[PDB]
Amino acid sequence: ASNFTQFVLVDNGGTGDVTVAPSNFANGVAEWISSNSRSQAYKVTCSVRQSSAQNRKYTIKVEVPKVATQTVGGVDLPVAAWRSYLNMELTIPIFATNSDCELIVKAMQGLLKDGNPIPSAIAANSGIY
Amino acid sequence: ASNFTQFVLVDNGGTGDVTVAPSNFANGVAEWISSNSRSQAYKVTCSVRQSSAQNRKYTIKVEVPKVATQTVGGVDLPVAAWRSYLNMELTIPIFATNSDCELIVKAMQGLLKDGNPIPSAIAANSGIY
Amino acid sequence: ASNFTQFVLVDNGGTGDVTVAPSNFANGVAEWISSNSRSQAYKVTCSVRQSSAQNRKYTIKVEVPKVATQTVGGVDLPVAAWRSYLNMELTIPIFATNSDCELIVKAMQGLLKDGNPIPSAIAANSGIY
Amino acid sequence: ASNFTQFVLVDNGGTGDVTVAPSNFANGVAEWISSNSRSQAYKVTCSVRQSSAQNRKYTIKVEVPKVATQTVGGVDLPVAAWRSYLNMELTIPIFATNSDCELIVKAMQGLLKDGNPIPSAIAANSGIY
Amino acid sequence: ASNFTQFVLVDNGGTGDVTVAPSNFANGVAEWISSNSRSQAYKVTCSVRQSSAQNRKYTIKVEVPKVATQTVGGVDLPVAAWRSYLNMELTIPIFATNSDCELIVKAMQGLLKDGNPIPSAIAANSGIY
Amino acid sequence: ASNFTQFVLVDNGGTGDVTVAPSNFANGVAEWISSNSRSQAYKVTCSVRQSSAQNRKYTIKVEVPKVATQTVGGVDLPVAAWRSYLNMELTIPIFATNSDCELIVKAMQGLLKDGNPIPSAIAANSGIY
Repeated sequence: ASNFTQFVLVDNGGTGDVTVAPSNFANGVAEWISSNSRSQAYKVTCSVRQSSAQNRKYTIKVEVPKVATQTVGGVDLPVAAWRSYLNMELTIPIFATNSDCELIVKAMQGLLKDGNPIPSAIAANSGIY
Repeated sequence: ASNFTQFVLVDNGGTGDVTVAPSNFANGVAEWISSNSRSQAYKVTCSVRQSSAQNRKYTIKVEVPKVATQTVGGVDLPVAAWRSYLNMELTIPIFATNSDCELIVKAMQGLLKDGNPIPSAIAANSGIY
Repeated sequence: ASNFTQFVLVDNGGTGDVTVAPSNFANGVAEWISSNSRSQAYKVTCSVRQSSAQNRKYTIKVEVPKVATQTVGGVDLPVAAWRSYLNMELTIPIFATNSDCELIVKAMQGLLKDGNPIPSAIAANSGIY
Repeated sequence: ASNFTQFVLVDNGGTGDVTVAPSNFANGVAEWISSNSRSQAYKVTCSVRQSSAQNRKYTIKVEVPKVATQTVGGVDLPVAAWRSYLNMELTIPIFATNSDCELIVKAMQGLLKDGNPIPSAIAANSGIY
Repeated sequence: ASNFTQFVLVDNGGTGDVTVAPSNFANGVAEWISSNSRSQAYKVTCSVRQSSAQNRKYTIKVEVPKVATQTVGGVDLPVAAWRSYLNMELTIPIFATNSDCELIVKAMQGLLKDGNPIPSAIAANSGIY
Repeated sequence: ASNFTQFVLVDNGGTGDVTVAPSNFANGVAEWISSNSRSQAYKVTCSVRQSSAQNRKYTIKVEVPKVATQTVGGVDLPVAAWRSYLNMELTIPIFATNSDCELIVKAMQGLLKDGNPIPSAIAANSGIY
């Protein structure tokens, strides 16, 4: 293998896709970034480490720019009003086989599949009701 | 409408699907658990709070258990050998429109799509390289 | 360019080869881990550091597990019955040219070459006689 | 039978091979030294000992000299400008069968095989990148 | 893609070119050294850190040695008579787009182009006047 | 000689070039500036001094304006969001001949030549990977 490659982060159906490409590997922390100024880029980072004697932890972070009314290539302030931050921590016990980890991945994709509660709530600026 | 519905967390193609259902909303934390004993159940929780004056934060948690039957005091009990924990926090500025939020959702699903770097690493007990 | 990649740790003639893959590179310590359960994985680490004004020192470590299944109270867990620990330190003065370093590597390979005293002693649970 | 014999430490394709020969086996430490001036000789030592109730430990050491002539006051002396020191410790539990030990040896050979990360880093005065 | 590649640091027109190659990435500092002993090698290092909340800073260092052979204790050692040190720090705001950054790069190469004031002064052990 | 002259800092191929011209010589510190308001100008400064008993030091500074979305001749705030700062310190031992200094200059131009790692990283808003 060699998983450190470019990938489509946002699939808008071929036209208007957001591709994210490797941009840093300092300290074993893989970073991917879209082709934008760093204040307006989609950014993804990932790293793994043995957190305890019994667990391994994947720390995955994603930053997504607020696009509506954005001044392309401009200076939009405050920065915090223009970005969303995702923080994922996946703790997997050292006994988990590859099959177990495949299942963990499916659970994650199931959680976020279109039509399911969590993603529809987020997309509608809502909570659960 | 009411987005608090049951959904399939793990899609094993119709046979052996792990489906999770609404089970509690006490204290503003929406919960879903699989049809198992509380000791062996998959669990998903989700809550939203206005963290800052200009941010909203979603806290989502998923527990994937490794089921087993344990003999305690000469008696067999349905138990979980171990559990994997997904912990995600998503901070979204209040200025994000619905279209801005759909972008976040798409980024999250693109991140975990089969074949992309991150899910490939996780499924192989590997880091990114 | 990159030497922090996947490689074959144990050549079993193409089938049953133990491949070790990059997992983490935190604090100057490169780590490789074989696939499947981290509990039963082979492990290799390497770090280089200037030990003195005139010497650089490599610290390489390898762990070879004895795969086994632990059964406690009816619960099975993939574990390593035990592990052999290889720990090596190589000091090389800063005056060493690339040619000197190639010779050093050859000495290490020759030391462990099949048929020679040391590897044959180890392979037979023996000392020198 | 005897494994305390002469062997080729550095294979230079038949010509200019560094051969190391038995020199002393006092106090459980087998020592091999290359020919000519002891001051410019390669050195290899090996000793095995029961480190704990369940482990045996091998201590192997190699010295690779950088041959040179020292000239002080008009007097020439064959010396080693400097030496690289390889020092390795291998712990193997007493439960290891011969097959387990053969695997351990293969892991060491694979670790240092030409082309793999570690040997290529050393040979190029480099670390991992 | 992977931008961590070897490059020619000093272009002496094909004959006597000083080419520098990737040699370490420990601690997030990318390093490149020439094919020499560590004591006589050209060295280039580069690291990026998000210095402020709105800036990113590149720290680049180059070491150009003046090679010599020194007699220490009657023995000849490859050494560096002296070294020249280039030390550059580049602070770029996060609002800079890729086209903004290309401007910085062009300015840096224009600054050092043959015939321009600065490189002329340096090459003549002169100041600007 | 008399190196204090106008020069092309940014070569955009004849059309759209940024020429920088002498603008100050207070304290022997040569300053060059483009034809813009000082908040939007490209600025270069250079000075030399004997830093220690054994070294001379050239301190070179370059400021580059963020151009994308810039309000020509306007007031863009904060100033720090609209400028990049380069700081170069070149330490050259007093033994360096003109030839040595020519080599030091080549090393600098080689470091920044198009296609080489450092400049491509900067231009792509990236680190090394």
